[PDB]
Amino acid sequence: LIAFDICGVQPMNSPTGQVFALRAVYKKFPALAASTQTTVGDIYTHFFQETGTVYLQASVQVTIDAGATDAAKLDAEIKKQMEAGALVEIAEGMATSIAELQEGFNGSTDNPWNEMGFRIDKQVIEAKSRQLKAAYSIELAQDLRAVHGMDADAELSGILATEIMLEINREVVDWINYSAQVGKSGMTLTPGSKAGVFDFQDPIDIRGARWAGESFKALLFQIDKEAVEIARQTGRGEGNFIIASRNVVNVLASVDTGISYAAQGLATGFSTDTTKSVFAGVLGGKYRVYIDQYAKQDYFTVGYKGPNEMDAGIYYAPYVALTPLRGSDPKNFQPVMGFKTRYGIGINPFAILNSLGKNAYFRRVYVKGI
Amino acid sequence: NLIAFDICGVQPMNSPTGQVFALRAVYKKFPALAASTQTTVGDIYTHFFQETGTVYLQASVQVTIDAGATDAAKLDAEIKKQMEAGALVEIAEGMATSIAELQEGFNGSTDNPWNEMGFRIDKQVIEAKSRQLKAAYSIELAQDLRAVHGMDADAELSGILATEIMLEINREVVDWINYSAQVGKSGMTLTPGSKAGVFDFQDPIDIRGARWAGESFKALLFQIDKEAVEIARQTGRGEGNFIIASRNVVNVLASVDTGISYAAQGLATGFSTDTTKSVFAGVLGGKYRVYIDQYAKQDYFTVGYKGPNEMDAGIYYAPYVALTPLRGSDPKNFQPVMGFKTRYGIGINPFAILNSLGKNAYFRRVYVKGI
Repeated sequence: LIAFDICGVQPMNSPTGQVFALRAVYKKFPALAASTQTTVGDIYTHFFQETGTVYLQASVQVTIDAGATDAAKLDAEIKKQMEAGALVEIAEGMATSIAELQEGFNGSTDNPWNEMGFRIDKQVIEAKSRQLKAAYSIELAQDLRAVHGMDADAELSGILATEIMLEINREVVDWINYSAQVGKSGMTLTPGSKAGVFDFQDPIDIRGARWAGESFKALLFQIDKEAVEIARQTGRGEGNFIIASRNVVNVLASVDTGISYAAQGLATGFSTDTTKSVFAGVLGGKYRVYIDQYAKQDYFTVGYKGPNEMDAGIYYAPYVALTPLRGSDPKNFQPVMGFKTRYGIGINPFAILNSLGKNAYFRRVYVKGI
Repeated sequence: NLIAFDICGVQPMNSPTGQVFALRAVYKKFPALAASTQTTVGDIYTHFFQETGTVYLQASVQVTIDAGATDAAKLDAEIKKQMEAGALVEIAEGMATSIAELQEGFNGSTDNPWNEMGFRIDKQVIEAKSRQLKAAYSIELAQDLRAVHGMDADAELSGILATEIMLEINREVVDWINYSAQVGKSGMTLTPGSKAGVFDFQDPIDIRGARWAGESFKALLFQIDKEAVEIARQTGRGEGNFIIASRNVVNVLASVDTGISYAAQGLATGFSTDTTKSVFAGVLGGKYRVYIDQYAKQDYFTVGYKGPNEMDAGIYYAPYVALTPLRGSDPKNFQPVMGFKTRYGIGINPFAILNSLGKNAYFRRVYVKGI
């Protein structure tokens, strides 16, 4: 079992070797002053002695205290007008409004041809190798067969094949968790937050929640915030998948009823086939979530994946897989079995040191409080 | 119409990116001679002279070196006399080897001294780096070339341009060779009165005291052989097999050894029937296959090595695309264009373009003055 679902693949038929990615290309509101008669719909700039500026839109036509020659007095009158609803604040949202007006209003046909906002680019990839050995005793192999009719080395080989596939999935996750930007940061901070960590015991992070029930839902809400930031930065859309620790997955599986599948048929039949190398399911109808079997502490990462082979932000491009390796160790001539694979990986360039903490397709958050 | 890379490895691409291989090589207390030492024939002693450090001296004569010479100056004097007499002979690295083998051989053991083939053998990744040209021509000529000469116009321009792009890529290869080539007439290939990297025909040292051009030209060849040797030594693959050189240098080389180059006498007799000057001139001394750098910028030659294996060149070019056409016109004046694009990728034996500049052991470049 593999999990190369949340990466592009673009498989290789030669190392070195390349992948492609659809990389994106990447106004003086008049000052408000004493005596100013604001005009409804107009916007003024006002710097408060404490906290600095906001842009204030008039809803009410009003003269802002002509006697307010003292900035402290002017701030007081303005605050009164704000309280009265006469003056309303927005910051960048108004900067956008004025920019649009100025450019449209005084615009011209000229030749403002813009490129579509996409660079579209590629990287070179080596089909980096990975390999494991079985390293096993003769007596064991003799006994597995002699004692229960087992296939001995064949089974050890199957375990080993599973392990190498797991390591590759683990590698992909490690790179995601390397390159992902740290989430619950910047655009995704709650003002009272701890920047990068979601603490299920912290009243800000849990939005005033009570017990695990509501605290758990609050995490999913942070996940949506991460998905939004991803969408914005990549220019491609909301995060489509989540990679998370077992603690987190169990938390997320406590919500969205049966979405994270327990493989309940498995439990019912007493562990008939555990297949623990797959995605649990889709949270919110939005995020396919995968379990990081090797999570080191406790965390989750939200990421985006489009339909295009070139729209993942991370690529895995297999060249060689499960090539059997066999022989013996002459020191005692004990059996050797093993598997080799070669694939190569890559990322949206985002300019590995240009991906470290920079990969716009992903946002990583540390988890505390479960 | 020729690649002029018949002296290099190709390993052509089936996709850009794209790769090449190269057969990169992997890369004793002589007892001090002292006053009273009774030497024994064939034995080797270490001696530090007051002047110019040390020498290693082998006895040819079983002689005591002045037991009263407690003064290093006296010891040196006796030694010099014994050397003049032929009793003591100086060799340096040539001795280090004999002591090492005697000691190591005699005291060796079956153990596990399995030595490696002296080769690393490795690969490089190459993008199908592109180059391109346009005809940049006018319609009024196309109209009259047809009306006046009965010429196919664009067709000839296409042939010219195709020729130019091929010549330009061949030029690029030569530039990379020269870029990466080590400086010749340097280190192992210098004489005491030498100038480090340049052969000057007006310099008595470079021409080894030659009488007129005949001997001077041969002196250039002698420097070429020395370069071929240093290449052989450093690559571990053998003497340089070819030469790339400027028009002046080639004409000089072709002035000795009678028939190294083709004079293209058929061509000349027929009054330039088809010059095709994109081909190797011939073989210098029967040893080095030599090509003319028709674009040489200073005046020079480069000696280089190439084995039969494409992985044994020191430089690689993997043609992916060649002569892909361009066609259109520029509305600013509506004048037409025709053109070509190529894609290929190049490589250099790793030698660890950062590890290529002035480091490529397969090649040695020497500038030539005074021709």
